[PDB]
Amino acid sequence: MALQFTLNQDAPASAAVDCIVVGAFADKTLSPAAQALDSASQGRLTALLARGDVAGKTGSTTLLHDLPGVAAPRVLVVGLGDAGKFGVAPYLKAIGDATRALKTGAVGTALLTLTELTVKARDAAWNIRQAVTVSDHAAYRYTATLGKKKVDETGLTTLAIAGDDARALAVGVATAEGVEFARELGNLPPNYCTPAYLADTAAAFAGKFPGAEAEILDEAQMEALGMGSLLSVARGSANRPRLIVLKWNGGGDARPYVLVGKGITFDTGGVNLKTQGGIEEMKYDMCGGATVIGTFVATVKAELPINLVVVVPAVENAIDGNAYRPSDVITSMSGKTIEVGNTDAEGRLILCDALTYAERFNPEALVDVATLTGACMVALGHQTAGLMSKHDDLANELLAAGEHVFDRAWRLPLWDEYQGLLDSTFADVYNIGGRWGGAITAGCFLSRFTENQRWAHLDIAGVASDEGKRGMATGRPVGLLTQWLLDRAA
Amino acid sequence: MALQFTLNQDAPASAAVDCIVVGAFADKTLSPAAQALDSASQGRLTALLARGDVAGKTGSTTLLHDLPGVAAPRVLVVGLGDAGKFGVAPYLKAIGDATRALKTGAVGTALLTLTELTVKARDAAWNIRQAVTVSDHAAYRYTATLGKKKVDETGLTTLAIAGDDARALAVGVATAEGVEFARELGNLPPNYCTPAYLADTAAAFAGKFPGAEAEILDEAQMEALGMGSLLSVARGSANRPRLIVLKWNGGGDARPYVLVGKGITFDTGGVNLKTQGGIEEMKYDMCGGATVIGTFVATVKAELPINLVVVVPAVENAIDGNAYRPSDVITSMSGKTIEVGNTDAEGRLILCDALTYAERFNPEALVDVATLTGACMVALGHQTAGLMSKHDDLANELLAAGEHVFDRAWRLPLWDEYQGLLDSTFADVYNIGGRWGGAITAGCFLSRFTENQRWAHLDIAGVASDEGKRGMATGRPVGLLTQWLLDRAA
Amino acid sequence: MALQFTLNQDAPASAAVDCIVVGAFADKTLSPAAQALDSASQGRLTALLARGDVAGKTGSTTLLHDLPGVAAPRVLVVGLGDAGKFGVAPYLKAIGDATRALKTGAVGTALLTLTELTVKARDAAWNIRQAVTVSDHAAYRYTATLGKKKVDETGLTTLAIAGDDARALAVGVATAEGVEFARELGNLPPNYCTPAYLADTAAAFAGKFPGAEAEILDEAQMEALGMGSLLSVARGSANRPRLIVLKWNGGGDARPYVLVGKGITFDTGGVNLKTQGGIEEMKYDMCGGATVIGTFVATVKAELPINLVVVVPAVENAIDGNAYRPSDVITSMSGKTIEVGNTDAEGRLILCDALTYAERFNPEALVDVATLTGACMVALGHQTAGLMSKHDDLANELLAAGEHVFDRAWRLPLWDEYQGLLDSTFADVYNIGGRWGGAITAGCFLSRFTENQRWAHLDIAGVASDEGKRGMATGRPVGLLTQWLLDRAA
Amino acid sequence: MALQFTLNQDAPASAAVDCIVVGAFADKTLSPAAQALDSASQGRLTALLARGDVAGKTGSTTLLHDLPGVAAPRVLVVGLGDAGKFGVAPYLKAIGDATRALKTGAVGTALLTLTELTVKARDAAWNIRQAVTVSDHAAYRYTATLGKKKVDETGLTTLAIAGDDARALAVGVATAEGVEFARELGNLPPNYCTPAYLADTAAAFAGKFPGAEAEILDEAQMEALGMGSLLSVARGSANRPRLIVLKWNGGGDARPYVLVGKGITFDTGGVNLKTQGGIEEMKYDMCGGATVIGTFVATVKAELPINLVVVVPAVENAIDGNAYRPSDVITSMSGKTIEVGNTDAEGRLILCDALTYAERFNPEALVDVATLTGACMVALGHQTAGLMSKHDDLANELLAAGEHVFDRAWRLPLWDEYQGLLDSTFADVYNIGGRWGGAITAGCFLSRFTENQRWAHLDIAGVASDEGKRGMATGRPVGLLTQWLLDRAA
Ligand SMILES: [Ca+2]
Ligand SMILES: [Zn+2]
Ligand SMILES: [Zn+2]
Ligand SMILES: [Zn+2]
Ligand SMILES: [Zn+2]
Ligand SMILES: [Zn+2]
Ligand SMILES: [Zn+2]
Ligand SMILES: [Zn+2]
Ligand SMILES: [Zn+2]
Repeated sequence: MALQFTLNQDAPASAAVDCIVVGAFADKTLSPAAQALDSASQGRLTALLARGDVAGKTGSTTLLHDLPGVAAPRVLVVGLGDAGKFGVAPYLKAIGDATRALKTGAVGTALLTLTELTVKARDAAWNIRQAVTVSDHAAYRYTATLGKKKVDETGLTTLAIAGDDARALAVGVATAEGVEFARELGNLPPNYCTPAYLADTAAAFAGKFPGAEAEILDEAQMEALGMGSLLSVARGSANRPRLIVLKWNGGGDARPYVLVGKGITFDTGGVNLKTQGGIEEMKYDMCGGATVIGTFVATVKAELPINLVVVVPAVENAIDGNAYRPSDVITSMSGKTIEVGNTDAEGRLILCDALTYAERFNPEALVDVATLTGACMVALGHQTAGLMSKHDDLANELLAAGEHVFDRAWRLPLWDEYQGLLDSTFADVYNIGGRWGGAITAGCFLSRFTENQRWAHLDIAGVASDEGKRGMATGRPVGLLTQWLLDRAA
Repeated sequence: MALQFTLNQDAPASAAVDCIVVGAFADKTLSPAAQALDSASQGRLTALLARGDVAGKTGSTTLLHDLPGVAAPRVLVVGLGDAGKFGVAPYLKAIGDATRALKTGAVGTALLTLTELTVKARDAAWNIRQAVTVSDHAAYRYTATLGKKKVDETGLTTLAIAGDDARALAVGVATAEGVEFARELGNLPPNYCTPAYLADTAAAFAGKFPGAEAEILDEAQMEALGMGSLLSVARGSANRPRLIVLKWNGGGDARPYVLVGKGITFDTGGVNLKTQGGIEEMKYDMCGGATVIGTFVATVKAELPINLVVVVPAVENAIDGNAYRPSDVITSMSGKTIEVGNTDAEGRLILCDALTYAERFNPEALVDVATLTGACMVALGHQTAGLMSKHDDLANELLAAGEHVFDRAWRLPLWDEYQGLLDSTFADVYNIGGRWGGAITAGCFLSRFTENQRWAHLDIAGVASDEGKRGMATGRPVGLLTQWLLDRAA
Repeated sequence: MALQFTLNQDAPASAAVDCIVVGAFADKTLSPAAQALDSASQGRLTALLARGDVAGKTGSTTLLHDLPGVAAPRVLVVGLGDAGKFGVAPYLKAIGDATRALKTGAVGTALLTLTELTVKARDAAWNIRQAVTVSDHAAYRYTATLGKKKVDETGLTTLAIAGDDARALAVGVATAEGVEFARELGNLPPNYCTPAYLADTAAAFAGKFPGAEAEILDEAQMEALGMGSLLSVARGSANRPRLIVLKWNGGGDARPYVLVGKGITFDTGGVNLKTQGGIEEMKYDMCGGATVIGTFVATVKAELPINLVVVVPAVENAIDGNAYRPSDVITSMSGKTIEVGNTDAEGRLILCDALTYAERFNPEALVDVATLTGACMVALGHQTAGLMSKHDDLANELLAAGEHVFDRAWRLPLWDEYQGLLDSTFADVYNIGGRWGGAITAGCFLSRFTENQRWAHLDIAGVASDEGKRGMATGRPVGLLTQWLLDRAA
Repeated sequence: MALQFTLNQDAPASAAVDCIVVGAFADKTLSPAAQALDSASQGRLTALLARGDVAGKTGSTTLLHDLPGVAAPRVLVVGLGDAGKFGVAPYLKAIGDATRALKTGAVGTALLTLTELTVKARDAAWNIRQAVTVSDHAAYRYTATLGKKKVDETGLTTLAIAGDDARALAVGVATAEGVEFARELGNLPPNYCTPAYLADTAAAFAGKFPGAEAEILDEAQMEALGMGSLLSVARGSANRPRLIVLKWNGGGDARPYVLVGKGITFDTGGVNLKTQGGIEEMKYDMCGGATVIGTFVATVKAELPINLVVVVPAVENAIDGNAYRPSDVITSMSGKTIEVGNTDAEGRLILCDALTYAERFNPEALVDVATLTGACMVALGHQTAGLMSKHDDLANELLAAGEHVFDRAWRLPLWDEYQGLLDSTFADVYNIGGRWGGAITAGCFLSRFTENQRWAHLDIAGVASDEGKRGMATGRPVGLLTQWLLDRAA
């Protein structure tokens, strides 16, 4: 992991760490712990606020050396913005600002005092869990496939969190591990993160934890199950597919929560080749997979007293002399025939089969997570995931979770009047809907396969990764899904 | 108006009209009026139902000639689908079917008995209102700019509506007149429907009704008001702009409802010329204007007890040697400067000045209606309007209205984390937000100008007209808007 | 005219000119005049044929200096190909070869003996006519808008044509003057060849010849005639339009032949701007006009005994703040309204009013000539003009003409089952028919306006000019057209 | 100017300013002034260096508060990189870093000691000049067309520069004023920076300085001079063109240096409209003009002993119903006719007339500066200007200048075997050379007009501005140009 975390009950002026992180608002008001430091230093902070050397606005950090009265030789004061605007987002931002300021340089250990602040509509435990997740996220560094490049080794390695809720720290660490796991898999280049590598990785995790389990299916096994839709998409690739099935037995004999994630390890588009631009971003097209796996890792580490099953169709969509074609009609596991209007709308073609397969687990709730559509990105941007369901209660449960940890989704409708967009002359249903309403129509396609299920669909195409060669997997929506499971476990 | 309407309370078998319109369900059960006719004819309908000659599935009709016992020489039986699934949609589809079946041919007068059928969660008044709007909508024929083309003379002219609520009929007739007005304006070629013409049509209507009032501004007048954003869009075109302001004073003393409709009479895209297809559909880019004007017409003819102001900026966005250019920084009426990233995002540039304008009226609710974004089409389809607001109560008022009359909208978020996409180095604000979230950031742009207002935004790009050379303006969202105002008048 | 012509009946060996032009075939056999020269030189040609110095294959020439016995200091021997395969094409290619070989250099005067060669299915008159047109065509040099560029002064100025039909020479010379006129007009940059200039050039020619007459209309005059389709195209451009009407009264009392030529002097595409390449070739979009004017010139100079009217709508199709826009509905002269699906299908919109106009002349045959469609190029290539008509007899008259002079056309059907592609909801007719059949539906469009007429349409888009920055106007189809009129005068 | 400058010779520890700026290297060694401060503070810096709190790697800074012994309450230590690798680039990056670090916040006055550091192959004068230009460059904030947007008030206003060459400071300050002028002009939106405005700004500057002179020509005047190429570009736009001619007579009797800057104030591409992206960056297409004007400002304020003439054709290239069209043949001032292959290759068409114009001044060197070609960007990047000339000595003068001040250029060949690419059938010259060699053939085009001249061409398309909505005009190549003129004044 990027950082290690402890809890800490010291007086801020006595803490034996390389640096104390405190806060100041835009009107120059000091966070409580900042006040303790101001006292110990006999008004040195107030003197610097007065002089305008310590800024309180959003994004400001100021690093001060050897305040008198303070055991730690450093104090970082982070701006918290306008006090009357303080809440969830300023708090998360403030915490990320602190870590980004300490990421490189002389500070190995710091004390995060910001957890003491009231965040409206949130408790002390939440303040701790978010301290861990946000600061761990901000310290992430990818190195798996550097060869000769040396990276910087200095800076923050351990963060002491002001507080004493051990359980909250533990759930925050477990979450951060899930997040990191998902971002590593997302980030790995497609020639390393193949379907085989993803299944092995997930299995080697399962196998270290008493009560976690993995079952990996291969193409022969999937053929025997009738997963013909999934197999059409996979056929072109020299990298052969896997069905990754992960179980956590924390809920005794209760029915399980079932997550189904799209694990297209790379998407060329197939014969409908991606020629418009951004084909390089397509290692992120397994983030639904990475993300439900990350959630499994968090759930298992936090020992959540629930039953969780995670299903990930791990498939590569390659162009090839034996690749499926547009206008092909393929037989899904459910027996429905699908007409492939476009081979690059193949996520839903591996998901439909996994969702059918998941019926065997008798899900309490069934939620698929997928980088499905450019349409959703047009609809909601990188900011927010698309959510679709025919069950209001489930939809609201997932919305509430996203809102709670600020990893937001927004519902889109599955109105009947959208359904005829998927009409076909040659098969039961057409896999695409036309120029308009594509996020919704992909959802409608999925829903053909989930009629007897309490089901929801997260389109995560915008939230899962950033654009450009410097962009990374964000780890979203591991935040939302882990919180959803915490809610189910409470 | 394409049809005449009357209420009619005659017994079905005695009605003296050219055709009686009755219903049958997919399971062979007959509407009450169908029964009366069956019984008057001593089981002829039941006989034709058995043999299979009268279908009751959705979208089917049967024209029967000279049933013994029935004064009307014809009976039209409309299929109602599974009695199980009856409700809003099947009801409306049936009215439309009935009119389509009679539109051309021997029938002039017909009695519509279908209003008798119970629609779950809708009253008798709604059955009547909807019977008039859907019939009239289906009867529409465009003729304004045909020349030598002989058009079809036969068919439905008068529809008697079974029932006995004269206020319901009057309101339906008022709404349908509004819808028709909006559709005629949207349908007219842009060489006829210039900004000047759109201003005259509306003023002329306003001048015929006591309590209604019109004021038309020209460019000198808008110059004097400082509407520099609006005038920048307008500059390149030979068809000079107008500001159309309509007032209805049916609410005495009360703060008014204010509708602001986008009246781009044609959109070349300007210097950012539309080169990628669809340019020929930009005669519908004034449908924002067409439909708030329609709603005005409906409010006036229905004599609703409210104050209603309707502001329509009317501008043609033309490419020319004096066209505003991308990277220009234009001064809006509010004094905010706008960097023009793209001349084709010009709707919002005429609305933002109209919105500032509209503030003079101290509105109870401020609602803009615009064919704003391709993004909203990708998001919501032709099916559903995009709705945006910072006031939940106002948003819910509009959603419930559209939902009542099946002229639907869906909310999209206006969260802060989207605002940054509108940053500018050379002006207060950039007029476009980049590739993703296009409908939202357009909504965000508008919000810069309505911060003090109880305001909502309706992106009507998908909903306002149909694609291709035979698609016409829909009249949407006059239905939503008028039902919204009816709720305020209740 | 680039060359001077005379008939010449001198014996080859005595002709006092700078070069005698003779033929040899691929099998070494000599043209009759070649023989005379061989014999005058006591077997020098035969000696140079044996050694292989005189090739007789297609496209080869040999310049020989000072053959004993021959008054002319030079002999040019042109290759004629296999005597087996001799005919129209090899004959013409040989004349062209001879001129190309002499175009630059020491030769001023030459005797062309090649006219002696028998061309299967062609008379001696055709050999002579063709010797003048092909030579002159090959001699053309464009100079009008060069400035500082020094041009090459040496080379052929005068061609003596072996033979003794003075009417044949006079007709060839007349045709070549017409061809040259058409090529100069087509070649001129569109800033020089505006509609105004094209009108003046033609009027000026008409005014020099008794029995010839010109009338030029301006926009007020066309306004008054109701040519609202034509004027809609014209509106956007600063170079104001003209209607050029030329009359030749060589047929006394008879109904006239009427040619209608498309005179688009430049085509930006208008609001439907040409963005996809080739815009720089739209100076050739008046070649319809150039070539009917050429044919006029030929008819007059040849003094053909027929009445000939030539109508040229002259319009620049410009993009501007007052340009007609797509979806406009414009009123044509015939009273039919036209929906403008695309401003770049504007040729037919100027022709359709010119065609209605032309009805006043009560024509014997009404033929339009236009660079109408890319579709026709895809259909027929640069090689061959598209021909369309509802009158077989007229179609055959034009095919036979083009076939006689190797200026070829090919018929395309105008069947009814194509007419539906031009439907419109907002007007009597839509101006474009969609993706397929583009040349046909353009032909169909025009036919709406010529129903009472013995009419044909010639799409000359491929045939009228050559691609790329050194390709020029061909002069085609002046050859076809003039031969057609010669047949009517016979 | 964004900052005030003074020389300052105070001992570092006694300087009464808000912040002293010192350097440390990646290996922990301290700049001389850093040492003085360390020593005044009895080893505080050395202590903070050991603990790792003061980084010396490239791009790092550290703000230290109230070091005992130092009058200034703050010390900023700037990282200098490996002492091994120190030189031009690390020196400049360090000055920029220092200003960026102080731009916003509590510091108003600071002493820049960094000028003390030896830069291999550069004198003390260059250290000072560069300290002023890089600091001022980094301090720039654009504000001209902000409206309601509140901007950040705190931060650096005055920079004291350690050292004692007042001529060096004065020249730096002069250059920075020129750079700023050029950047303001480039940055201004094209609706403010019209050709008229650009002419007034320059004339107004010229009129404030004795020995400086401005003359502005309008279209009638350019008409009279026969600048028909320039005026063809200009025709379509409502913003009428200007010829700006600035003279500085600091060299008495001598032949002048003449700079010709391309002043396209916006470029739509014209009829060859920019449809393929980037159109919004064409406000930078007058940077050729902006930067020769900047250089003028620098030459005048620095009072260089040379004659300097600066000619700027100022033209907006607009699409309109009177826009020149592709295939037009236009008559240049030199009398050469030009075939317009593409209206978007219009820069060279305004320069070629300005160049002919410029011949009146009998120049010692004639240098054009233009944002000419995308080709040059493909060739050289944003990093480096394309340089072209037929005179090696002049080329070397400019390369050495750019190399001295790190405002770099690179030569591209103007060989004859490239000239043929500009052939034309309809004019003396074609204005574009096809797909390859685009920067070279543009250079070749210009050369047709400067054959009698000691002339060079600088393609500044990559170098003049930064990409995207927050990229600004760089000011480049004012640095190169001014250093070039300094070398001529030496
Ligand atoms: Ca104009
Ligand atoms: Zn795909
Ligand atoms: Zn995919
Ligand atoms: Zn637009
Ligand atoms: Zn618009
Ligand atoms: Zn065209
Ligand atoms: Zn044309
Ligand atoms: Zn250009
Ligand atoms: Zn340019």
